[PDB]
Amino acid sequence: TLRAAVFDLDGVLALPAVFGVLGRTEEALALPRGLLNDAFQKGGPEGATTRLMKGEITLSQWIPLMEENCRKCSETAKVCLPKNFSIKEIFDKAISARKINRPMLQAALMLRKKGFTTAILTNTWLDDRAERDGLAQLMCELKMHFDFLIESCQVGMVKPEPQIYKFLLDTLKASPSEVVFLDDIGANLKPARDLGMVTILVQDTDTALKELEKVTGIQLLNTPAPLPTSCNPSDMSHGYVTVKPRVRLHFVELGSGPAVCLCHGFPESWYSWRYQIPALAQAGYRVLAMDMKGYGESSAPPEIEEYCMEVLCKEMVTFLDKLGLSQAVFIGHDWGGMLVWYMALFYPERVRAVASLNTPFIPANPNMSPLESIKANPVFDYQLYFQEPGVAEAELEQNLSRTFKSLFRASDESVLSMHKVCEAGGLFVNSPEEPSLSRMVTEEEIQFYVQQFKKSGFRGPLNWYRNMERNWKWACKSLGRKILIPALMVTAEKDFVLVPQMSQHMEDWIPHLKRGHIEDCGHWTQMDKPTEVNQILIKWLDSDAR
Amino acid sequence: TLRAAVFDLDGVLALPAVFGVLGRTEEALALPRGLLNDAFQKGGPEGATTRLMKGEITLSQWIPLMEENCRKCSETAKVCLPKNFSIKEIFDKAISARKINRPMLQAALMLRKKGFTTAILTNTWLDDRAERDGLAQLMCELKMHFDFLIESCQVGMVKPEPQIYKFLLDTLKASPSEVVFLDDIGANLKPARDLGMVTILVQDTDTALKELEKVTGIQLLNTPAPLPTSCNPSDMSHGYVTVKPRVRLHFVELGSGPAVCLCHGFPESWYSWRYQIPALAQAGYRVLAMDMKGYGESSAPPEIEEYCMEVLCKEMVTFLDKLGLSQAVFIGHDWGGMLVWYMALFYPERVRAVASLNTPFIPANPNMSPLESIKANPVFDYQLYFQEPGVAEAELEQNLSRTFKSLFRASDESVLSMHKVCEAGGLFVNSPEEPSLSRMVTEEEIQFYVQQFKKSGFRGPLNWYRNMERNWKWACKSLGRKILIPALMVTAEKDFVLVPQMSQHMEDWIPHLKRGHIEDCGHWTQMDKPTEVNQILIKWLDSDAR
Ligand SMILES: Cc1ccc(CNCCc2ccccc2F)s1
Ligand SMILES: Cc1ccc(CNCCc2ccccc2F)s1
Ligand SMILES: [Mg+2]
Ligand SMILES: [Mg+2]
Repeated sequence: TLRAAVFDLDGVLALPAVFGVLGRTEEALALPRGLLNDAFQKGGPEGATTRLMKGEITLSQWIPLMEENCRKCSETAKVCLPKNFSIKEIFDKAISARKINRPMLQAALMLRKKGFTTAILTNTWLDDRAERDGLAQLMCELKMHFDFLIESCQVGMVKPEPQIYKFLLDTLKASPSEVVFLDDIGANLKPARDLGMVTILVQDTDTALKELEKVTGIQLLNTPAPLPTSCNPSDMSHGYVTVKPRVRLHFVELGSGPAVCLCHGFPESWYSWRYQIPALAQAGYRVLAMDMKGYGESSAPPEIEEYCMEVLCKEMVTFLDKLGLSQAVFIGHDWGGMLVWYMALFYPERVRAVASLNTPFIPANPNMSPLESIKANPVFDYQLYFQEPGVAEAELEQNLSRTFKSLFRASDESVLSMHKVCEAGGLFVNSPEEPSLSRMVTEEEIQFYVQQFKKSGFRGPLNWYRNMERNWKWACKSLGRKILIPALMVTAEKDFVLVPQMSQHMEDWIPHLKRGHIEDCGHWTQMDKPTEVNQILIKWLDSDAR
Repeated sequence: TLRAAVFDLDGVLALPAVFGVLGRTEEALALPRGLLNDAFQKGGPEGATTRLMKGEITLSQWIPLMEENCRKCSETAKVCLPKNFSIKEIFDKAISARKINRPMLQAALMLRKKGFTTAILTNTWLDDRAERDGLAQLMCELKMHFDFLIESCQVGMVKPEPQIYKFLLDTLKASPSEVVFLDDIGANLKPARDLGMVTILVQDTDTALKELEKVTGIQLLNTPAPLPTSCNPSDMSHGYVTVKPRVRLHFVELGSGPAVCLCHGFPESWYSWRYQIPALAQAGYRVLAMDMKGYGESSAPPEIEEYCMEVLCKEMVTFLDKLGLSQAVFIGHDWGGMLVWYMALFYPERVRAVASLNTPFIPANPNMSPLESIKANPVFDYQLYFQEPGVAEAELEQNLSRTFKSLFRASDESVLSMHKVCEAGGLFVNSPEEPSLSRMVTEEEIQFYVQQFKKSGFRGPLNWYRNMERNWKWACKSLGRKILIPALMVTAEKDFVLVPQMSQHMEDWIPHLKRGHIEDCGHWTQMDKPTEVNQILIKWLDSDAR
């Protein structure tokens, strides 16, 4: 019967609360108990503070009024205020101290997932202090997870005035008995209770979730660790750059700070990075997630040599040039992995740092043809199957759903050995018509990939595999070099195609190479173990790229 | 007969040269004259330095070889090297010292403009030092202005080997007698002379330009001050963000650093900022140049209230949210001006700094209807003409060329008084069918605007003017506030619609307001006086926004 949940910000979705800094300051400075909270509330409905919350005056205009109020409250209680006593100081500090109460955010998230309409209703202020960006950042992180954010200072009303709750109900398109409202201030709860909303007085977070759990009938506490935030494609900024007459590259862009270019693998998409994109933005980076040449909304010219590494790389450089980026951090996976290593070797001036998931760097052997090298590894047999224009295209395009459902599987789920693929006659010859859905992917996510691959199919993606000789020759040019810019190699324990041991010699070529390793992780690193990927990439970025 | 010009980088397009740091170091440290230049050249065709220039080894790999060479050269001349003597030190310093020789760049630019194919041919290195971004930045700024950049370390050949000149000719698709080649090193000139190219030994820049001027027959020296770099639309990164179901915003994006959002006026385009975009990027900013709601590739819903300021502003905020930007600097002109002031007043947490060209901030008068206010100013008569849906649309759409040719004119060029526009019956009733081209705009530039306005015409742009009452009511909500974030107001001396004196009271609302003023500058600020605009905006950004 409950269908909507409404959260306050201070004391509920962010801790510690700013009222708490009034009280602790008093204590810390041994002033009359309550003195600062009296100054804060001075005048009530017609006092400075209400005008703030209603958006009549800015924070900075308020600061000297609160001064005046403290001066008067201390006069009447016959006490002095300390040398250098500063309300700007006290508030700057309070506001940077408050962080997101992670378990309250997680509960809000869970209820939204099961169908609730969620809202933040907060008494707040127009923030124009030199340090405002601090709060701008917090609000940004919170608001994306809610259906509505209602700000006292934007709508010109405040809790506990009754009109804001009517405005609230009217925003939810919900009747008061379909709504739970959590607040840490009981006076603000009263008018929600009068209209007959379920209310929760939030003292400690866990009790409130226990009450919230009871009353909604959904598990909220002790719930397993959730996934990272994923991307909704149609919420993204989509950018497009023509790097040369017949080729434009598409990317999705989120965040500010050092530019970080994500390069997906075969046969994938920018969306392969859907778990990393919000996390790395949040972590203070400008993420550009590409569709690599051949995929999605990027161009897919037909000719094979359009997909040799030399041409691919020159193109990524041109992409930086037209975006006006002198460098970026390049992070790749699978084929996008091989490319970033090559970007490091031929264009180190353009690469802030380089990282690869799964794909090791392995110099070309000048004494052995690349085709020999490939025949030397039973697990690469699929690549010889990929060579004949048309053959693999026909298999892979035949049933896109089945294709992505068969490839994107976790290590304990596979339906396709890479074994004697040529002999068998195809990559799917002995796998089902209608495979089950992997635990890694929802049905909607498979369908996005399917839709992307309707644009150009598999000729462009397959062409990446069809320049063995050209790439070998070009790579041979780099045999005298070492990679000496910052570099990270993440091995995936259960990738049976790019096995971790294939990376074992890499320190000969990259002496200060850094490492991560992910256990129980198959070939589709980013969606198999998103949390562990995010942690390893941010830690490395913050240490080596920042 | 000469059709191509080819420039070296070190000693020609960038000064001072890095060979000069070899010699001056020697002097500064009182070592044997030439000693460092001998170590540098040690081994010749098969020495460390050639392998660098050929791209066999990276800069960082070379550094300790050059060490070894200096050690050996000093041994043979029976002298010691100083305590802390450092080749990394010496080179880091050389490389940051070299800047673009502005007059050589300008000459290259001029020859490209008159039709030459231009190239940089340089002996250079794969740069992997911690400080490489320095050179990446220089190369970026230079290469955009040339048809080809040919790097010894990418093609695996070096001056003076004869094969690089053949590669050069083959890149230009030009015969040697159609080519002038400038170099500061005579040995490198020799093989160009053998093939019969015109060659210029560059010692001091001015003599070389004098020779270059003579031989090409084009003025290059003492030429008037050129325009800033403009944008080629199809070279830009184009981004798109859906801020709500029926509305997506288009912008062009260039550069990295603090995000700077440019908001054009009526009836304009992102392209109104074409002179500011490369300049501010170069100046170290992330420029986002919008098409504002109603224009170009942004959406243009029909309903008037879609263009009230409150809705426009909420939308710009949503644009930040979906891009993951907690703040941006907002810089507006004309209507984009009014908007940024309102962004400052209702969303100061999202605005790093605010600047307006021409548009003053003028609080709403709560005691006077906005229509009264408009009738009170003869020069705003055109705005009453704008009120009736359909009327102004029909005039403005009738002949787009004539429309933009009639509006975009410099102060000494006008063909349209704003005078009694309603009485006259239209904005163009007494101006020509086919106006001349303004000195401010080429024919191609008028045509871009024309093409943009074919998408949605003038209903959306005109609607901005059709919310006088709604904007007044909303603005009245902000009457108690002041703007206390950093703020710049640029007045245009000869803007006869937004006259400078209209800005005279602004310090009452914005006490720390900063100012610029541009003389002899009409309403179309950005294209009338691009250089002076760029200088005022960067100086203000570097001081107040950085
Ligand atoms: C540079 C590189 C060489 C080889 C690489 C691995 N490609 C595997 C793609 C793939 C293909 C088919 C099934 C699963 C699957 F994962 S990357
Ligand atoms: C907030 C604002 C109110 C008025 C403004 C001026 N608009 C002028 C546009 C324009 C229109 C017609 C001709 C020239 C011309 F420049 S901005
Ligand atoms: Mg509270
Ligand atoms: Mg030189």
